[PDB]
Amino acid sequence: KTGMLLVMVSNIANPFCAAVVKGIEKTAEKNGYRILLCNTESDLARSRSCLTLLSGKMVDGVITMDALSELPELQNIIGAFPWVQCAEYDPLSTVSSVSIDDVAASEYVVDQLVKSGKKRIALINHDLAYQYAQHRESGYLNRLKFHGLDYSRISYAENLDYMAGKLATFSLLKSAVKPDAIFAISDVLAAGAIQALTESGLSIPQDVAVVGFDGVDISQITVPALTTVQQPSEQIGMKAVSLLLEQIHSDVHHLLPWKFVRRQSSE
Amino acid sequence: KTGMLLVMVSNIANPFCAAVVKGIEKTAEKNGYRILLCNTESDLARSRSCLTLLSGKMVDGVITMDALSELPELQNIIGAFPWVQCAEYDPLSTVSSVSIDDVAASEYVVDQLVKSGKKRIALINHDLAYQYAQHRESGYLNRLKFHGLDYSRISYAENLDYMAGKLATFSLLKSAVKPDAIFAISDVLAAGAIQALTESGLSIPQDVAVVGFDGVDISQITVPALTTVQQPSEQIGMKAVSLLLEQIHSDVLAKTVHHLLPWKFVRRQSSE
Ligand SMILES: [Cl-]
Repeated sequence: KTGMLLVMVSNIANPFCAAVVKGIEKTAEKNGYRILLCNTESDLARSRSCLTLLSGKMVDGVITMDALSELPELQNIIGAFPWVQCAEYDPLSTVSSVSIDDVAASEYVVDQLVKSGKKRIALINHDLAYQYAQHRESGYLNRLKFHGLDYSRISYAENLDYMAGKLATFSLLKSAVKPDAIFAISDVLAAGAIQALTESGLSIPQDVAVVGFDGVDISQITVPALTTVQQPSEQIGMKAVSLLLEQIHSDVHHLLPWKFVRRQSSE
Repeated sequence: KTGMLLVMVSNIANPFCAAVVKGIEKTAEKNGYRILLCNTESDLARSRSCLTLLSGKMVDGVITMDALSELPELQNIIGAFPWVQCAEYDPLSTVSSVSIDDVAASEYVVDQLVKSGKKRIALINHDLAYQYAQHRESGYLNRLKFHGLDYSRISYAENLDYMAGKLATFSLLKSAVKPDAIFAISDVLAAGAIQALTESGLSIPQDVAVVGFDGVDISQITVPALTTVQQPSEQIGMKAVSLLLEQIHSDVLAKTVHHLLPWKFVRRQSSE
């Protein structure tokens, strides 16, 4: 009845979010909706504020990209109002969602690194409030144990910006035992790694391979170009709206396929 | 008790917007406000729609980063509601604004390229509905004529992304006379110019210099690092809120003001 949807975004400065929002705006407008965004950064104080649009009767449905951490409380506020969780969701909950299989993806990256002769794979992680951070860290650890590797180092980036990945990398290079590959949970973090490696005069991938995650345009801009896990980000957004519309017209955790895109930073 | 403010964003995928939003949020949230965004992209139907929040009393004021020419189309909806324009500059407009001086920055860009010996400077422009894109184009064309340069050329990126930059660049290289320098209206487009230039085997700056605009992180990621016009992007958003708060505040009758914040030409390897 209002012709408006609310989108809670985790980080508008994350280019993954921007590509997912583009897909959401496309499907919403194809279906006669317009979209309002809240840059929540999974801060329930901002969420509580923007959700007054439900009770204010200003929107017909909600899509969230907020951290798993926040989802139980969001459920208390949102209740049965149309809702889809997008990229970030709770697989134990009854709320409809769409994402990829993060665990499968990070396991495949580690397997490819191992198959290529790398043994000392470090992870650059971000905020464990997010289930996708949790999953990618489990997939990583899963395959280190499997292949029987004994190096394991995870560096937690504070911000999702290149400088965070860069300093994470210098941090990893400080040890006696240095990685021979760095898997970053985002392409922005990985571009920062590539820059630290380069200023350190390490060849990529001959000294240290780098693999990122998401397949956003930065992965094509970096030298060397960045091997990454490409999400179908735009379609994630489109499918979130399609699932939402189904609740709006009434009265599943959907997984879309990812692709490993092999580039020079790993080959 | 906590209010909300509406931001009408010109392109949520433009890292300059994200930087202005960041400053908006910092100032707003110290003053008891949270922020709602609309990715309006100077689409009038989108703008009209998100502006029902003002009428509906869900937000206390609007900061717009849309094309300047949208202002008169919305004046009837906004009336006396608190209203501030970012990144467009018209001192005859009655809507208070905060931005840089685009004409002075772009002429300065051209003067620096000409000082360094460049004589065929091209422009990658994007969406001319924005007055800043018009001013950067005039500033570029007038300053070439001012230096008596014979070469002029402009190629228009359809989207704001690196591929659009790269395509604009291939188009400028496909010509009788090639540029010896490329000035882009955003660092995003310039990163694509650097990519096409490199894949074409041109040396930067030796064969073709590149200059961008805005001073966003991509400009520190490209190889060579990207000479650019650095905007104080966060300060633009914080100031926009400050101006919006004078309007909201009961004890001041706010007047029109058009703040110009300083830009800086930041020299990197892509031009030096
Ligand atoms: Cl950027």
